[PDB]
Amino acid sequence: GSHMNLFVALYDFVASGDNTLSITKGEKLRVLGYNQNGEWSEVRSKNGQGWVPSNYITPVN
Repeated sequence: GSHMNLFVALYDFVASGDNTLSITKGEKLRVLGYNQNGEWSEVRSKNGQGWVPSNYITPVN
């Protein structure tokens, strides 16, 4: 991606395809970028790369 911000998962999200990424509350993330309306975020966690809903994550200060 482009930006260095740390993000963290606010809620558990379970994937439903091989392009979505399961995340658990409190998990550290990097945001690579966004989908066409910003409502999905492409992220990396320790467990891999894939898409998660944007409202399930938040930047950390």
